[PDB]
Amino acid sequence: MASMERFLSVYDEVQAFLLDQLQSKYEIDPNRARYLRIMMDTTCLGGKYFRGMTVVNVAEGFLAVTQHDEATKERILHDACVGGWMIEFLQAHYLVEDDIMDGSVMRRGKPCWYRFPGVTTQCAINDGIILKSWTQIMAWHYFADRPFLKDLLCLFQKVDYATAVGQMYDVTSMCDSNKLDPEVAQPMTTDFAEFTPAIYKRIVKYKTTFYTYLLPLVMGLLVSEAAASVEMNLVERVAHLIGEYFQVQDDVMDCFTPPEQLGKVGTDIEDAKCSWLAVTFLGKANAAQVAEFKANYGEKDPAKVAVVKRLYSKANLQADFAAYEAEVVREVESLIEQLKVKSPTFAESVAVVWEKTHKRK
Amino acid sequence: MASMERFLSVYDEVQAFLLDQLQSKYEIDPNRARYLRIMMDTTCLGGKYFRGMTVVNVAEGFLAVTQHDEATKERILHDACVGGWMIEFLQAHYLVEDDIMDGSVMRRGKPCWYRFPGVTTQCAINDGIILKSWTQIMAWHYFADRPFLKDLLCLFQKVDYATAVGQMYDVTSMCDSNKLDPEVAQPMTTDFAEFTPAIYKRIVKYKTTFYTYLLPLVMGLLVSEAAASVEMNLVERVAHLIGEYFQVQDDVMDCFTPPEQLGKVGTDIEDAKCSWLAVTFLGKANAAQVAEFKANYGEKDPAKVAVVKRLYSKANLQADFAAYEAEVVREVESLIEQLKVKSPTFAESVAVVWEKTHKRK
Repeated sequence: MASMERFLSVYDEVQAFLLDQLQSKYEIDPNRARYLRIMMDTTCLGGKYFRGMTVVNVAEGFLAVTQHDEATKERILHDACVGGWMIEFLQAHYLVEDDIMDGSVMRRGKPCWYRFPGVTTQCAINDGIILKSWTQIMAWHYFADRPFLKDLLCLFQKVDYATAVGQMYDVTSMCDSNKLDPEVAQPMTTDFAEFTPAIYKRIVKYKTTFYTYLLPLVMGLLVSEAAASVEMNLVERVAHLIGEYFQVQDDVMDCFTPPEQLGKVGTDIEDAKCSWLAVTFLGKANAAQVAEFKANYGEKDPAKVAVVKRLYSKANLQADFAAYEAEVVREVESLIEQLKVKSPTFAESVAVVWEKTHKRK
Repeated sequence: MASMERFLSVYDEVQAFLLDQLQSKYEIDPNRARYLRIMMDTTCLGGKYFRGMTVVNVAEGFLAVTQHDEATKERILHDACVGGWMIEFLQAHYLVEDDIMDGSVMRRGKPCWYRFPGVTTQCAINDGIILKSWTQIMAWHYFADRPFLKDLLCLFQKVDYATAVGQMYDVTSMCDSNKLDPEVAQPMTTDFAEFTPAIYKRIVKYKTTFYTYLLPLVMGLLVSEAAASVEMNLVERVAHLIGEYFQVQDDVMDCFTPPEQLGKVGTDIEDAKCSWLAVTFLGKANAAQVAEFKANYGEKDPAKVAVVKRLYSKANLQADFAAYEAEVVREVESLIEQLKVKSPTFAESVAVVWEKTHKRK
């Protein structure tokens, strides 16, 4: 079967396993099982599955050049699909909780989960907790007998933690660090001195690149029993580089992509986020432009938001993005060439991951 | 050293390890490290530590009757303390998130963490996520070389999941199950048909007894390498029985203990909770009393709350609690006697756990 068709078929298996176990072992009633089935579908389905499919594609790459019985090929592909769904459910956890934390309105053209009438924040926070718990149930059940169980659970934990630390970096990025204090309401920065490329890169590395690129690539290696055959330092470097580019694209779209295509109204300017646009603007602005940015950034007022978008457009940030992109292309191609020394098959899988990232909306 | 003094000394070690690792590996700055140190202290410290100390006390029981080098005794006690803090941090996670979900105001005589001025819900949800992530960092770091690492992580996962499922049961306990639907705002039950002893027992079993009694008892066995020497079915039965009694006490206190001693204003009546008081009242009320309960339960109106408390007091629920308590005493003593067949030392540790539970405020 097609890779995507296999991946979706495994979702139905995993869902049935989880819901059946709730019935047979957790005394759940049919109505609460239905609620959790709808929660799972609403929070986990409807994206592109590019993180989960990366696991599948990495595993497929090794299958083509490794001797295995057919039953083993089937096992490895099934494991890759389960591992991919672990990552999709982890993402679902962070989207549910982040939408609540940020007071977001829409996601993927539908209301955020907590805004469903029969959900509310009281249930949704716990639903997000359940989503991540399900990732561990998946691993312990499907990978019980597997040699990679330990390495996989350890990796998953370290990526989850990095991601939570990254979320802290992200939601506090508009405060001055020396003013951060649980006892004192956090004021927005006035000098924007911490809107720098290095600080931006730190925020992005932790908040998205570990779970969006490092985890799928390494999980693909683990379920293929192929990790020792690659230079892990290169995998890390290329995952963090591609992941940063992915987030830069997302930052630009938040500001300039029509809500109909974005699936939501972007509010990064109102929210005073340390976006690639803001950092890059401050890296080329003159004094008057900096002063105007400061007078308008981080406020809900639509007229102030429009002033910021006008500053961005007059600053020709398309040129900086093209320069950024060209440099990422250079560096990603270089890392792919290095991966070929030990792992020509894995290097090609990374080249496919990059092409998919580069060529996306 | 005293058991409690050892336990508290290990907190300072674990905290230093976690914060140092954030600095050396996660690029954290001193101000965000300070924020997380204060978060850890505020959310994890200040209780009685009875869950974490159960691990220590179970381990101490086996040390007294098992041959070990001194360095091994020290290792086992240190492991018991780390394991106990895993449970305390897990509880801290659920209290942070539950206080947000429930819109709680106070906890332990201080504002709930999310209500600190420099925290807010946007940070607090993620802080609670970090708290549980720290439990896994603890285990993978301190128990890296240990034979019980796998069993311990597996147990912890299954207890965490059970607890999240229990929270779902708890916060939906005032809905009619057949009306539960993400698309429809959930109305409060009018017939209270699901306020039964069996349904109450299910809610309580999952929402608190796994992490409050099962996890500390079994973790004590695991770090002592003593689990195979007990009948696990009895451990489960006694953990769920003592844990239910613990929660019944908490339900009664929510209604009748002065806020100054409770550390908060209890709102179970306003929140329409399936409390032991409500279930037991409905198990002895006449028709007129049931009708009055229905007309007043689950509403913020202080006059309606006072009507419910008056119905409870006129129903002489002290007599039902004394009868409940007497029956728990019978059953707990019976299970302790059964535990003596294989595990006289562990049975005594359970007897101490029970005495502490029974004799508490």
